[PDB]
Amino acid sequence: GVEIETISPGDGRTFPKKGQTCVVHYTGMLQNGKKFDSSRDRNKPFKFRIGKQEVIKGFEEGAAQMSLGQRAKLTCTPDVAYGATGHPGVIPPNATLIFDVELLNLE
Repeated sequence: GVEIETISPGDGRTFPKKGQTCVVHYTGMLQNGKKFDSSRDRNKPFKFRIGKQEVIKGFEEGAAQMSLGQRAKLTCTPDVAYGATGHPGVIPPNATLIFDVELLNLE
């Protein structure tokens, strides 16, 4: 389950498609918890493509549901990111995930 809560500005029309490499300034957040990940810190804005299952399932569906210049607000369920396993030391099992996502892409 991906729930988009959009900070408006941008275009609203340029949607990501297959075979397109897109550029995202992400910033993670734990529900009732601190930060755990940020692309703003390294300033390397995480170039990745669509449809190769490189990212987790919750981040993948919210990427296509944005457009150029926009700023969404993800809410990833535990069963789509890590909630059974949990990433060791970084993500606990049965975790609900929040992401500050900006789509400033190409292609």
